[PDB]
Amino acid sequence: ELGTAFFQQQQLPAAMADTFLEHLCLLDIDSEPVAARSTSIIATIGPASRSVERLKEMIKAGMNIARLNFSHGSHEYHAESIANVREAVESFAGSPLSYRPVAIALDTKGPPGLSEQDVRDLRFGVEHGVDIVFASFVRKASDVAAVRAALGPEGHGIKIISKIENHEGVKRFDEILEVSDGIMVARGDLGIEIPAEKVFLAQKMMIGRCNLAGKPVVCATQMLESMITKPRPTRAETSDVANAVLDGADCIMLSGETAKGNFPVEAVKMQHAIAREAEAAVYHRQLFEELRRAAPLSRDPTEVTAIGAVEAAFKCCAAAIIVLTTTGRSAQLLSRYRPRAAVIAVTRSAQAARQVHLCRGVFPLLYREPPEAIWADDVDRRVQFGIESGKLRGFLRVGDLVIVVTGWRPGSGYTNIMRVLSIS
Amino acid sequence: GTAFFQQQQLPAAMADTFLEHLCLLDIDSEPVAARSTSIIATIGPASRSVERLKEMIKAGMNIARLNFSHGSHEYHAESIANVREAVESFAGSPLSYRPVAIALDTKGPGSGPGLSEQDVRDLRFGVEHGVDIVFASFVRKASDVAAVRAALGPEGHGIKIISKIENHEGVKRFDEILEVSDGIMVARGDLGIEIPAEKVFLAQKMMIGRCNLAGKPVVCATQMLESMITKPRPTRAETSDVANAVLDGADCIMLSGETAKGNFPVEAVKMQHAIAREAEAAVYHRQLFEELRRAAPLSRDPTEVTAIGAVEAAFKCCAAAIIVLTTTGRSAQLLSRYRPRAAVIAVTRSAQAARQVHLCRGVFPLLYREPPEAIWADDVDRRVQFGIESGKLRGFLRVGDLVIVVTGWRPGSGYTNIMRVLSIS
Amino acid sequence: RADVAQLTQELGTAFFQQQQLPAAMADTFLEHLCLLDIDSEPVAARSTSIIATIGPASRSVERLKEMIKAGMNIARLNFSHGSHEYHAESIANVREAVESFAGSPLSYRPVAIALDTKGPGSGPGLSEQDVRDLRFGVEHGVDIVFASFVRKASDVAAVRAALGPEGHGIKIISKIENHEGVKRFDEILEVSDGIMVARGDLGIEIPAEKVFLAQKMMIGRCNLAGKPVVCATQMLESMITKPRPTRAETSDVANAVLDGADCIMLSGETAKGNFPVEAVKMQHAIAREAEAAVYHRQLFEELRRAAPLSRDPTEVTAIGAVEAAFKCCAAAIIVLTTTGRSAQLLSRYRPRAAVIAVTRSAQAARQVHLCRGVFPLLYREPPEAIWADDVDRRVQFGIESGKLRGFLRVGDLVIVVTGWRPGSGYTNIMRVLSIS
Amino acid sequence: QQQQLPAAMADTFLEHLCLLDIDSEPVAARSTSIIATIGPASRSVERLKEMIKAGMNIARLNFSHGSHEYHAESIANVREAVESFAGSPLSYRPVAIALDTKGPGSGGLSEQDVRDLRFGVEHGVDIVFASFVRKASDVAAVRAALGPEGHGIKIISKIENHEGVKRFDEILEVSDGIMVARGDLGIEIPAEKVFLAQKMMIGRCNLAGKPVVCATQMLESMITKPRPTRAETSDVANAVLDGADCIMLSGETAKGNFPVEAVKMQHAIAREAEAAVYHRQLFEELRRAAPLSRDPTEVTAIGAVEAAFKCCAAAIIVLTTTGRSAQLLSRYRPRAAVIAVTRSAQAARQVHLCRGVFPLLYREPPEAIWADDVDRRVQFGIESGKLRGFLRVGDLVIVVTGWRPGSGYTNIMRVLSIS
Ligand SMILES: O=C(O)CCNS(=O)(=O)c1cc2c(c(O)c1O)C(=O)c1ccccc1C2=O
Ligand SMILES: O=C(O)CCNS(=O)(=O)c1cc2c(c(O)c1O)C(=O)c1ccccc1C2=O
Ligand SMILES: O=C(O)CCNS(=O)(=O)c1cc2c(c(O)c1O)C(=O)c1ccccc1C2=O
Ligand SMILES: O=P(O)(O)OC[C@H]1O[C@](O)(COP(=O)(O)O)[C@@H](O)[C@@H]1O
Ligand SMILES: O=P(O)(O)OC[C@H]1O[C@](O)(COP(=O)(O)O)[C@@H](O)[C@@H]1O
Ligand SMILES: O=P(O)(O)OC[C@H]1O[C@](O)(COP(=O)(O)O)[C@@H](O)[C@@H]1O
Ligand SMILES: O=P(O)(O)OC[C@H]1O[C@](O)(COP(=O)(O)O)[C@@H](O)[C@@H]1O
Ligand SMILES: O=C([O-])C(=O)[O-]
Ligand SMILES: O=C([O-])C(=O)[O-]
Ligand SMILES: O=C([O-])C(=O)[O-]
Ligand SMILES: O=C([O-])C(=O)[O-]
Ligand SMILES: [K+]
Ligand SMILES: [K+]
Ligand SMILES: [K+]
Ligand SMILES: [K+]
Ligand SMILES: [Mg+2]
Ligand SMILES: [Mg+2]
Ligand SMILES: [Mg+2]
Ligand SMILES: [Mg+2]
Repeated sequence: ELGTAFFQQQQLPAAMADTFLEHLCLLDIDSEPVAARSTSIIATIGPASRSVERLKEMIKAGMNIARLNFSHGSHEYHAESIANVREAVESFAGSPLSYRPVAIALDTKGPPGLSEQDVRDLRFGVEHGVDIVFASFVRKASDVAAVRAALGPEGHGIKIISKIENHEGVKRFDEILEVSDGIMVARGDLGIEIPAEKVFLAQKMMIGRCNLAGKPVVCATQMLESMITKPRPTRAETSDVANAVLDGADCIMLSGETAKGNFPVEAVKMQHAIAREAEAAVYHRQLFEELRRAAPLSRDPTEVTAIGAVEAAFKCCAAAIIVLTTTGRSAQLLSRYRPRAAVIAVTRSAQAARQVHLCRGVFPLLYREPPEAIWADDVDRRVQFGIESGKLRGFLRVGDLVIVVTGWRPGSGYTNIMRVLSIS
Repeated sequence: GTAFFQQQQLPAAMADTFLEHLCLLDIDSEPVAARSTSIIATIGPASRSVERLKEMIKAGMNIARLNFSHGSHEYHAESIANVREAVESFAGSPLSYRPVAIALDTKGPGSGPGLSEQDVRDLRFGVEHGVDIVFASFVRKASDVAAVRAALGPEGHGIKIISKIENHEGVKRFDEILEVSDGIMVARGDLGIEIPAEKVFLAQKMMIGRCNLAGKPVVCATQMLESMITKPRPTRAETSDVANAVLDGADCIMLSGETAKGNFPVEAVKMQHAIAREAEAAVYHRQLFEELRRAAPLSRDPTEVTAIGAVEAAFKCCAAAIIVLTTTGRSAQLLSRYRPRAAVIAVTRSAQAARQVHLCRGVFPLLYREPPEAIWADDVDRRVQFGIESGKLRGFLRVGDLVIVVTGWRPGSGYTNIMRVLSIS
Repeated sequence: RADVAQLTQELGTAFFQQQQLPAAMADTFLEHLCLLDIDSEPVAARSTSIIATIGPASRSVERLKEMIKAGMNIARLNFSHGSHEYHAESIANVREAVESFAGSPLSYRPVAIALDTKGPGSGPGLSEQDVRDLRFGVEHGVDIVFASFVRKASDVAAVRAALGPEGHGIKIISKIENHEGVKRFDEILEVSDGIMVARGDLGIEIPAEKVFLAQKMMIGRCNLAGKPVVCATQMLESMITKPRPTRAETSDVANAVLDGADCIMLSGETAKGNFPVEAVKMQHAIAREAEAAVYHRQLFEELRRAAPLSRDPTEVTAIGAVEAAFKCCAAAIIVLTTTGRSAQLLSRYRPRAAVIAVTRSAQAARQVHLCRGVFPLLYREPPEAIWADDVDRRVQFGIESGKLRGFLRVGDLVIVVTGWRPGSGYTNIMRVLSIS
Repeated sequence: QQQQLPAAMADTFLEHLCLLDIDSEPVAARSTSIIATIGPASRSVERLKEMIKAGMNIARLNFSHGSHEYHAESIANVREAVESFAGSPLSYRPVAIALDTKGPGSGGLSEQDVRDLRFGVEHGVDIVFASFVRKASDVAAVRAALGPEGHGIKIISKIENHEGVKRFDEILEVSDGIMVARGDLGIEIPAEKVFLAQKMMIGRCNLAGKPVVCATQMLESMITKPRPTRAETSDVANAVLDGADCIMLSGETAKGNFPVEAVKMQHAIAREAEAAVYHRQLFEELRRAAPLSRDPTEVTAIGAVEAAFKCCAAAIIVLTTTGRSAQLLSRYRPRAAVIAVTRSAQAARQVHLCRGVFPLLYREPPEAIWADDVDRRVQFGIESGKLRGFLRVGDLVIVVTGWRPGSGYTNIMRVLSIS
């Protein structure tokens, strides 16, 4: 069977509670997290975190997305930081147990509309193959359309994460989210534009609306601020990280902590440690019930398969949901239901593998084998690749149950199958 | 379309509370889904003619009950032959053929402590004549079920045992009886004489709730449409009783004197069909599905895991049906236990499984008669297509509908593990 | 366990095994059903009123005394049959049987008198026979009118006009008997005092298999509105000739109570049947079992969630009193009322505690039988010089009568609902009292 | 539209979060008490007057620092600042005095703690924040050191290590309340686990109906900066959303450059966070988990809170001798302010430990007839309520009183229309 020890770990006694109050009362500091950390860490790359050797330590510590702030530096400076990130990432390609995709995100300087510097920085992003744009001071839907147009003929696959930094962006949130790939709660400017005591309301509202929409949301700025000069964070800082994860954030971010601080690697390690504890403390029973109740009926087979797979994973405490995805969409639709099971996304697209770090609980595996002539064999090889990588990484063991999500024919947009396998 | 959301009590289905769900029930909201609660009709002088049996099958009879408290082995053998003749008269059109189970209802222990010698002989008769189900009278403890199982011998291992709870001891030892039984019958006739009449509804509701929690079939029986033995229309209490048995969660409803000896056997079957269909649409699935999931324990069985995923998927897209391939009926039973609003169309080659799955609410059995294709994946597809073609002919499905298809990874029973979202073309 | 552990130690495990209390503590409706126990005996007084139709089999004073002791709370006179002279004699016999118990005020049981109209027939509105029967009702001091075939709001206005200026106090319960009445339900309920789900005609006017939907919908809407709802016709039909009912009949009575009906009715079962007293006894027995089986945890939660916010102090006091009664497993809620309204507002929240309504109005004492769980006590003493002392005497009358009738025991907690000044409409106080 | 009422009406917690509005202004009085540590930066009578106006409800004296003479002078300055507002009885704000012990250090009750606890009794302190409580016998030792004269002093056990967290239930059982002392807890257990201990202890205290304080580094950067970090405002808001009855300032008020601004910031955040509480789920869960009871004060409290929610009552006015009737109302977390009218100056100060309890110290002449005396204490609550902005003409209030004088007899709830 599973054993009594299994049910004492990852806050499983608190998970079985009948009320949110009882769930809190059952949280246990001795109940150790077992699942892989699912909230991605975005680290801003700057003077303190630029070297290839330092970047290798940040990747090992848990950095999933490298942020380049175009409010500072230059094209030449950021291109060198990007090259160093890619060199550090590819230094682990020799071993399957250490290689991890790392997304590259460009954060714009900001604005009467799209600034000349933003047009040129967005063009630099397309030319350097960036995965994501964190668009500063998005105030309305037309600001997103301008960023989308500036991404030109080659950059339509780049994700646009609109940064909400002022009163107008909060008030026009629904129209901005509708046309964006996701949102960043940019608390630095938000805390100066609106009263500081109201930022938590904007953060919780935007995270809840993004969770309802199934779109990624980033919590940002001053999460571990004191760690710019101190080796350990304050009590308010660790609670801020934990509460951003409990709020429903897909990603958490470090700015000055990694760009200029004295402890960049330790700041990444601290966010990794807290996120893992907070993810186990999520009250999935109410969260899943409310996400299902609020999500409308759907005739899209990817959406229908995703909810069935997440329900199946909860039923058997599945060690993972393995999904085949080319664009990342099938993995994103699983992630929106917040399964406790890790979502292992097997893809041939290097860009999709980097971009899916935006979605909580998605573990990308880039697959490079040549295509099989028999499509069903190519699918089976990718599914077994997900299982063998899962075994190698500690996600899975023989005897475990996994949920497998595929489609009936090749090409993006046909996901319609959920299977229960049993690991051999 | 807007019309879709006005039918089958869908406005009441979207309510946030059970009280508001009741307030939104609409007598003009017509039922669309096929009737999912099976009807058991007791065979007798009123329902023994082969031609009358054909009318009862068309009216909705799913299970024919043989009451061994009346008549000899020669009488029951003739009843079996007549039922089979009426059932097989429709086998020439495989897309519309309806299997009908045959249940043997034992005489019982009488004044004895356990299995009577007449019951031993009747049970052996049942095995020799290939009955599908045994309704075991006056089950008081787990050893009564073991005795019935032993009397069926090695040749009757596939026969379902439905324990009839008819007295105080059976109600008190319910948990141990349900554990070893395939299902239960709330036998209200004797129960209403053995315990105070005003307490029977508590025993009925409790046993139906516990069977629903266990995922095992439960039958509500006796005097449901009693006045229809002599009158063409039932009383207001009788229609209410049928509707409330379905709302309680009964998998099956039964007719005794109404079909065995009365003057309106076909009309009694038609009345139970009409009421059950209305009551099934009035079920508050939002609370029911939530509570069945919450109470059901975690499972490592792939059939169980696939079943809950398929039911969740069916609710998400308002699937017209869940088509499942099954050898023993188990994969269909595990879908049924989650009470989907979507019809569970079970395709099987086992004639016995097709008859027995009528015990599970919402399971529509289709008996597949074609010999196996050389390529197993093609044989599976042909059976799924047979489910689709039968569903289109019977009115379950139309082009454009979404259906959930439940299959397994290898031949043989026990390997269901796949759920697939399919658009009907 | 922790939510009931201290009270289980104080009241004992036997207390928590009775009146379906294990099923009452369940966290889901499914678990509540699984925990229903035929060995869990009902303890509370029967709260769903029984309406018995008075006719040839139940007319004599001696027979009526047996029916009052068996549990009849409302006597129905069907003006579709008999005559003015016949029904006046039945009414006099009912009053004689009722007043035979008036010698002991601390046990006297009021019985309401209801007139059921013949109806409009093939006409579009109020018939001439109904005008005469309604005038008879006012002249004979009837408490309630069961108005046949109500199809729209103007039908109830016509009944109200026919009762004249002297019948303003008479309750109008509109009978819903056809498709139009069901479709125009909301406008009818708005102007009526309550509703009767008259299933006999309803089962002929709409498909028989749809009556349960109309019954459950109308009971739910009346529960939401806080207005009385009666379930009627063929509930124990076979008992017209047999001494025991069918399994569908007991189920029907139990399910009408579980649906939320305030009253249940007997027609031919008491008017002409061989076993009128046994039919009343059977409805009494089933209703007590079914009331205990109600899942109060979900019901109370849903009644609060659906009921809008209120600035009426009687309404605010009523929900606070019902919440307080549930918190301590109160034996009873004693309320002082002039019109019955404060008791009706307590009843709408469906407390498990009996609502003992102390009133000086003989008519209000009879009419409150329409509201589930209201036990009327007619106070006959002249007013004390100091109003606060008069209030206290009335509360003590409720306590002493409660102890004498078996509702209250020493050590019990009772909730007492009173107002801040004399006259109807000023209830605003809730008190927790320990019985000594 | 105000006080996050659109988010309050939501059918799910997720929809409640989606409906939170930065333009929906808080209207209710700030419910979560602020504990400020008094030290070099906040000692003067003039500075203490500004801290009282900014919202300080409890003055903490940390006996790990200073001396008996130093802390006695701080206490005298607190009392002088508090009494400077006594000339207007309808607006006077009581302020509690809390002694935080040095602790056991090496190893039961230290000899320094015995002397400091004696000092506390002699100086009439209201509360003891007992450091490093790891078992029930630590609480008994503190209680014994307070002697027969300190029977009325509240003991709030500070949970600062692994043992205190593991033996939480036995500690809470014998304590008046708890302090989640995150400074030591954050080095005694892994820093990334403190939030689990905080949320668990707050939840268990809420279930028990006993006060819980969130403490340490809440607005840390404000020791040198005029504005806090984004993590610090979030931390204050989340402690209130977690269910904390009190929030605390240590170095921020004891030695920092912006003590008054730190108090103002905690006041501003707490008020916003209290309106963002999802009362629909919270009341339902507290009401479901609170055990059945035959105690009339407990029965009246749930009836009164239910009644207040039904009519959107502006306040629940309660008469209390010890603070207990107000504490039992507070445990159900009403949105309505609990205005507690008491003659006990000590109970008025101590009741700041319970969220949403606004103490009014009654100093009007006694009425000859007890029923009239009760009525004038109720009218005093109404007049103070109107002057402070809690109540207006036309509002509905719930009034909670007892049937006889003396503590322990609360059994009446009344619905009253203002003016
Ligand atoms: O708004 C602010 O002032 C805070 C910005 N927070 S940050 O995005 O993490 C940030 C980014 C950067 C730096 C920071 O110290 C810093 O803190 C640099 O010194 C720097 C120097 C030269 C080239 C590039 C960088 C650079 O990219
Ligand atoms: O027709 C219907 O659907 C209603 C019948 N159900 S009843 O209202 O209870 C009912 C009422 C009555 C009778 C009934 O047999 C009867 O059954 C009488 O014989 C009778 C005889 C003489 C005077 C008066 C009555 C009299 O009032
Ligand atoms: O970090 C800790 O270990 C706790 C310190 N946080 S505190 O309790 O608020 C605190 C308290 C005090 C001081 C602080 O600077 C301080 O910060 C003093 O300078 C001081 C000087 C002279 C007499 C008394 C005090 C005095 O009481
Ligand atoms: O998430 P996406 O981008 O829609 O991709 C999902 C697709 O992946 C598959 O599972 C496998 O497709 P490929 O063989 O083309 O990679 C498809 O059946 C399904 O449509
Ligand atoms: O419900 P059961 O009895 O377990 O049968 C389900 C079985 O039916 C199938 O779908 C088809 O099997 P067969 O081809 O042997 O009929 C299997 O893959 C699966 O194991
Ligand atoms: O339920 P009703 O009709 O409003 O009557 C309640 C009234 O009864 C009382 O309790 C007593 O009033 P009386 O003294 O006039 O009988 C009033 O204080 C209260 O307003
Ligand atoms: O909250 P506590 O300490 O029990 O005090 C409540 C007490 O206060 C009162 O309302 C007023 O009593 P006093 O007149 O003695 O102040 C009592 O009736 C009640 O018992
Ligand atoms: O731009 C940002 O990241 C901010 O303002 O927090
Ligand atoms: O045997 C039966 O069916 C009964 O007693 O109801
Ligand atoms: O009128 C009635 O009572 C009926 O039709 O049921
Ligand atoms: O003593 C304290 O307050 C601490 O350690 O946080
Ligand atoms: K920027
Ligand atoms: K039999
Ligand atoms: K009539
Ligand atoms: K200290
Ligand atoms: Mg910014
Ligand atoms: Mg029998
Ligand atoms: Mg009629
Ligand atoms: Mg400490």
